[PDB]
Amino acid sequence: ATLKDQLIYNLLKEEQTPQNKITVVGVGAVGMACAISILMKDLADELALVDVIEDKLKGEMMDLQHGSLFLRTPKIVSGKDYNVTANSKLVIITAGARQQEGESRLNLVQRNVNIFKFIIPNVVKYSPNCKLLIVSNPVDILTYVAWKISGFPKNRVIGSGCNLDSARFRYLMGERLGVHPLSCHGWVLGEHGDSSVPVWSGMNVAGVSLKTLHPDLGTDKDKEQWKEVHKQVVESAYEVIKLKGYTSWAIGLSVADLAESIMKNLRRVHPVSTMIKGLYGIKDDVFLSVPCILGQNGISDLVKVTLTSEEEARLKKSADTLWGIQKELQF
Amino acid sequence: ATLKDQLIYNLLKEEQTPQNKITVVGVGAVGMACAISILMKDLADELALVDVIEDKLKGEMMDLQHGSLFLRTPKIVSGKDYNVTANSKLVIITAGARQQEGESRLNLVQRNVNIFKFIIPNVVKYSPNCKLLIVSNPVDILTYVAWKISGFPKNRVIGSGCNLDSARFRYLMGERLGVHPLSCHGWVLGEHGDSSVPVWSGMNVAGVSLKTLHPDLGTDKDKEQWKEVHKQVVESAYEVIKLKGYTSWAIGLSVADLAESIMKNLRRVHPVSTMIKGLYGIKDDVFLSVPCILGQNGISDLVKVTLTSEEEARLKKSADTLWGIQKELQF
Amino acid sequence: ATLKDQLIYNLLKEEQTPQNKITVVGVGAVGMACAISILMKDLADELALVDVIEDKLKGEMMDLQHGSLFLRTPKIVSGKDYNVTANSKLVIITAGARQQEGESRLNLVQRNVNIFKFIIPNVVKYSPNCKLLIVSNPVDILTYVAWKISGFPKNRVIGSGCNLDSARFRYLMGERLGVHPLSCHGWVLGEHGDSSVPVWSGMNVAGVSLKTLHPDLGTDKDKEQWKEVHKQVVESAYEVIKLKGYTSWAIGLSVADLAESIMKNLRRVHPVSTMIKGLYGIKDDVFLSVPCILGQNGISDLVKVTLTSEEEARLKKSADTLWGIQKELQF
Amino acid sequence: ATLKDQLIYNLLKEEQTPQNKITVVGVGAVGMACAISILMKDLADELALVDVIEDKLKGEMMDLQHGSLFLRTPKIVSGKDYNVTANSKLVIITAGARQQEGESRLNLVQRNVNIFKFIIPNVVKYSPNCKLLIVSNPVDILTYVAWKISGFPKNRVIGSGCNLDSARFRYLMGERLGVHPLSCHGWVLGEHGDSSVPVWSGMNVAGVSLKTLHPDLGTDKDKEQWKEVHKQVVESAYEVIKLKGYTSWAIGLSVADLAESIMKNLRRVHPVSTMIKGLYGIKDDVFLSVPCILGQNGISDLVKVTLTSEEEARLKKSADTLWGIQKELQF
Ligand SMILES: NC(=O)C1=CN([C@@H]2O[C@H](COP(=O)(O)OP(=O)(O)OC[C@H]3O[C@@H](n4cnc5c(N)ncnc54)[C@H](O)[C@@H]3O)[C@@H](O)[C@H]2O)C=CC1
Ligand SMILES: NC(=O)C1=CN([C@@H]2O[C@H](COP(=O)(O)OP(=O)(O)OC[C@H]3O[C@@H](n4cnc5c(N)ncnc54)[C@H](O)[C@@H]3O)[C@@H](O)[C@H]2O)C=CC1
Ligand SMILES: NC(=O)C1=CN([C@@H]2O[C@H](COP(=O)(O)OP(=O)(O)OC[C@H]3O[C@@H](n4cnc5c(N)ncnc54)[C@H](O)[C@@H]3O)[C@@H](O)[C@H]2O)C=CC1
Ligand SMILES: NC[C@H]1O[C@H](O[C@H]2[C@H](O)[C@@H](O[C@H]3O[C@H](CO)[C@@H](O)[C@H](N)[C@H]3O)[C@H](N)C[C@@H]2N)[C@H](O)[C@@H](O)[C@@H]1O
Ligand SMILES: O=C([O-])C(=O)[O-]
Ligand SMILES: O=C([O-])C(=O)[O-]
Ligand SMILES: O=C([O-])C(=O)[O-]
Ligand SMILES: O=C([O-])C(=O)[O-]
Repeated sequence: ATLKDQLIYNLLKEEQTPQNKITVVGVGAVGMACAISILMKDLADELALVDVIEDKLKGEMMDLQHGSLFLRTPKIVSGKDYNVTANSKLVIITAGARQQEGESRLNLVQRNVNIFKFIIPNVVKYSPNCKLLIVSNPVDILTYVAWKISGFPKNRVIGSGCNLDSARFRYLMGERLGVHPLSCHGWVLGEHGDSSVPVWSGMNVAGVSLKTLHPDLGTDKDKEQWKEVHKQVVESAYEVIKLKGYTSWAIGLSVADLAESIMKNLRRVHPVSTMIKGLYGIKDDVFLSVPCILGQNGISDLVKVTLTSEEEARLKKSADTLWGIQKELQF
Repeated sequence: ATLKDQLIYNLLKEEQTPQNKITVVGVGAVGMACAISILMKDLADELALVDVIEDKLKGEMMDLQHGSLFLRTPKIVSGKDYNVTANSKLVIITAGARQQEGESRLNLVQRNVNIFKFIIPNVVKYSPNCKLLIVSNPVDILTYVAWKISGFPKNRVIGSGCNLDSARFRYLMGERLGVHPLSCHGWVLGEHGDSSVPVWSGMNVAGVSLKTLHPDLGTDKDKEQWKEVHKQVVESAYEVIKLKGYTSWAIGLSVADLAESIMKNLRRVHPVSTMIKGLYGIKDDVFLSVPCILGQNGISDLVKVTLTSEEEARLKKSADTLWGIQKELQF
Repeated sequence: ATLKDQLIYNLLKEEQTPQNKITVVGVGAVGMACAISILMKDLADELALVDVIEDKLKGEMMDLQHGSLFLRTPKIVSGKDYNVTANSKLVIITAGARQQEGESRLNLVQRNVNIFKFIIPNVVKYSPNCKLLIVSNPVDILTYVAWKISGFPKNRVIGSGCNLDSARFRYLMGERLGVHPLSCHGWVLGEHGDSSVPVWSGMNVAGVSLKTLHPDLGTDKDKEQWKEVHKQVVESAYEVIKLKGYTSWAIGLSVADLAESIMKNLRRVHPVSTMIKGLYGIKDDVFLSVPCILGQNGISDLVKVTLTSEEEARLKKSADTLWGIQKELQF
Repeated sequence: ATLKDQLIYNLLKEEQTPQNKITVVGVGAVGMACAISILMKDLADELALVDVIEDKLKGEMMDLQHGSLFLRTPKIVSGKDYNVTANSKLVIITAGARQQEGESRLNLVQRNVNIFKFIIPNVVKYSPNCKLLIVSNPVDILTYVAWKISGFPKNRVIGSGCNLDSARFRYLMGERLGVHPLSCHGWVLGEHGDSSVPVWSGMNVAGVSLKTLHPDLGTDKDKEQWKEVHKQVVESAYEVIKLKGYTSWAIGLSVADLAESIMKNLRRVHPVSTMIKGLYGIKDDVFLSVPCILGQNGISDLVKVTLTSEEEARLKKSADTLWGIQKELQF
């Protein structure tokens, strides 16, 4: 008999449907950072990777598998064919178009739409019950696009949104105050990147509102120029890109944190991009970041942050601009 | 008063006295895989990064800092100047050229010896009591080089060695038997390279020797071709490099594994590059992998594996190859 | 409008079942050590507790719940009624009388069988697909009883068995060798109790056979008296009982280690109580520890350990001692 | 000659002085819950236990040691003599009388002062540079006593304080709001006991002030009776004590949480017992919980909370009750 049969007496065969499966789509730097972060937090019992680039895909799989001894995720698989993603609880999309010399925000989004029209139906075919976490940029528009193509109810389509923006805000807040980011509390909401909104009113340490100690916080009337902290959040991605080519590590950690809440049904509150029609005067099918309760069903609830009229008008303006673009798309 | 002063009453102005500081030298694929692995395993209270490409360096540091919210490593610093590395307990050298598709690690040696002549004096200046963990290829030769340039005693100069080769081996064993790598035991010793030695006599599950069950194990007349598993270990780096252009994740996890044992004083046994003059008839200052006890003072002890005379010969043959290259180097 | 209404907007009313639910029956010393160990290892999304002592049950539940902020298991419940236990993946049984100073574990059979006749049918009614993990003593006999009462197939009824004895053995081996127990390999099989069998032939560090180095190992005229190491393993519970009254922490951790393999489908090998009819000359339905591959379907496979004729005779003796007790049961 | 020497070739004899040693004094329910929580969080490379009852102490030590295989804390030691405590970074004092069912923690003062008169000088003799973490009740008063007796600067004498009371408060908040405690922020300050102070004005989810949404929050006329939540917090220990005899798991986890900030130098904010003379109108050497930044040097800073004058008067009353007792004590 074979060595294996001499060593091992089998009791039964027949596998079970995978219980805690995560899929990552796109094995570029962002996707791989999400993968390694997920593996190191033991969030999945199986991890599938999918991309069109067959060699890199396989290479990344192999390199992760070679580290199996040091992990507690016993099945890692990959393939260009989406059958490898079947029965995933959570599917993380990082795939997208790359920008060139110019050219047009509309053009850029349209090329992602085209890429999504292939990816999204493939994902829903094999994991009809999954939650979709959209990480690709521009994330708020692309969460809309994934929602539209999947036909998934809004609770199961989530955009990473201002999750990383807020964690960046808390880091920079921590640097200034000499306090770990965990104990610095602060929310950046609305549209990811340029037009995000720093909610100065919720900024606190140990429940002490920075705005109470310092009423002019964040305005042009404060000597400490905390507005600069929000600018840095907006600008920090551009600087990292300029310096190393791209962002990856912070997005990976940020995403694993969302995955943790989802996979473990924690019901923690995260700033993620969600369909906000009917909130803040918004009447269009648009996704923006507000604080959401994350769990086994995706977004079960959201928190209604009291915004000033200025803050509401910023979110409304963002919604208008996003809808302006989405209205012109074809799928 | 500044907002910070209104919020926070200072009791003491502390010092910058890190207790468990790790420095990673070189922030390419391998360096950053080592860094994220370390960060996600809470092995350090301070992470220092060093490189000669300053924009890359700053960008990688910033990207890690933006994830501080999701970490428990409160200080992450970097710089081209080695003063940021001061008082490191562990310094991990990942700097230098890497093998391209189809290229031997031994072909990297002149390029990387030059960069070790720059790096090593600068690390010893600012962390004279650190342990050196050498990752750059050819890792065995460069462990000797680091040992020689540093003037450190041999216990504090450790090459990542065959910790990875043995991990890969156990993964492949695992795939063949349907058993998790944790419960598959087997050792690859010698060069981290083409002349590595698979110790067939030591391979086991639950302490039952595979060689005893299957006397033709790893031989030519092996119908099951277990020699192909070791071949696959040998070829694994090249296969991953052919597919994705480099290896990173598996070595990142191997290095973290080694770091864990050192920083937590675990006294686990790892196959790491060490000075083996006096064993197996070797009488030159050759470094290569044999199982070592790893802890707070680096390698405290060597395990003496019972090798066959063929295995012992392989190891000697490998030793003489490495000494052939090292003898011509000057410092 | 309630505070909750004003603060939170609800999308999803329904609540899907818990995906990774564990139940611990018996909230005495062992039950709670299992509980805390499992909670700190993030192995469950829901933890259910059962006991016949209502006060103590509720008190223990509340004490854990108060620590929720520091855990990642969002639902902790209890009741004397087994409806709280429904849809459990894993049900760990720790209820029953414990041996006092000097008392054999086997002296507990009549008392703990009678308790099992009430507990097991209730567990099965509410979690028909669960894996049963038996900890109550005598654990080997009670696993047999749990198998017979439940009507479950043998793969899904596991006794904690010699996972603990083996951990103790490796600790003691470690203390003697100056090596972490992780790197010391030695197996103790058969009864979790006085007739346990140390497999000397399999003891190793880095795959090097201690027995081969030391032919007297485990013999009476061994100058180093290694039989004393196995003696200490046999005696360990008795010593701990006489010092603090009972054992809890170590079994807590051993149980969590088993639950980890089961809940995460790791396919690691553990010596656990299982039906070994048909090996080592055993013709009856004896349960005792042999190495088993442990995963999502419980015990999927047994490792056939190659015992010396003395080792096998001791193991056969162990099976005879156990069947002698089993043989006269009523349920 | 020995098996050990045939197996292992030694390089170094020198060793000793762990980097991250923690001592727990008192191995009753609280001490051992701290111990297991600390071990499972890998906060220490050595753990020392002390108690006056020698058999109990050895039994608890041995039980933990038997689980060594499952932990990454390679040295666990105990003794009645404080020499085993030498060189601790952190010493946790749990030894003392515990309150009976109908009993104030403040009724324990004389008994536990007596105990600290013996314990503290012995602790400081062997670890003059440790941080003291006081858990024994009444924790605030005994933190003052520890500070007085030891001669340590106030930054290095820390009471577990309201870290637990706040966790309970957040758990109960989470239950009412359908949200994980991590995302529910509310602070209970002052005495770890009956005069604790709920900071209604700082309570929030995602930076949204609950008091502004619901102005009667915390008042008598509140239709939702939120004041009942703080009543539950005050009564929680007595309720748990009535049900199971004592509290252990939540304080263990809370203490582990404090230990993690200290040992890893995180500079997170925690409500812990410290000397609050000079603030909130308090002019005496009272120790009470306020939010403090915890790190490598203990309490490096404290956060001044902008209490409402109603909230401030309650804290002042807590200060007055505690001073009434403090001022009578004999050294
Ligand atoms: N021991 C092992 O098993 C493995 C070793 N390696 C080796 O690790 C090394 C690095 O590989 P990668 O990170 O993929 O290469 P990489 O090109 O991505 O990064 C190398 C880094 O070293 C830096 N560097 C060069 N000279 C330097 C100096 N004087 N001081 C500081 N930094 C300097 C470069 O600027 C670059 O950032 C290679 O030699 C590779 O073969 C890679 C995988 C596994
Ligand atoms: N397999 C192993 O290695 C180990 C086994 N043990 C065994 O574990 C068992 C438990 O020991 P401890 O927790 O120390 O005892 P304990 O007396 O502290 O707790 C046992 C609990 O089981 C409960 N119980 C009794 N009848 C019950 C029923 N019909 N349904 C539900 N709960 C019931 C009791 O109310 C009690 O709370 C004993 O048989 C002991 O000998 C203990 C240590 C290690
Ligand atoms: N701060 C907090 O939130 C909490 C505080 N506690 C308090 O912690 C203390 C311990 O409670 P348990 O552990 O439940 O009590 P316990 O009775 O289980 O343990 C007390 C231990 O202290 C030891 N001890 C007594 N005098 C000693 C001395 N002179 N030297 C060394 N050891 C000595 C005893 O031998 C005993 O093992 C009590 O004061 C209790 O009220 C308890 C829960 C929470
Ligand atoms: N035939 C199958 C399908 O294959 C592609 O799907 C892939 C995307 O193309 C990838 O993204 C690409 O975008 C760049 C634009 O510059 C390209 O150059 C480059 N090759 C890629 O990186 C993305 N990461 C993964 C995704 N699975 C097409 O989109 C799709 O229409 C077509 O039906
Ligand atoms: O979206 C991004 O790439 C980012 O913010 O890092
Ligand atoms: O050294 C290498 O490149 C490897 O083995 O991954
Ligand atoms: O069975 C027991 O009590 C033990 O071994 O701890
Ligand atoms: O102090 C106590 O006993 C408590 O609150 O658990």
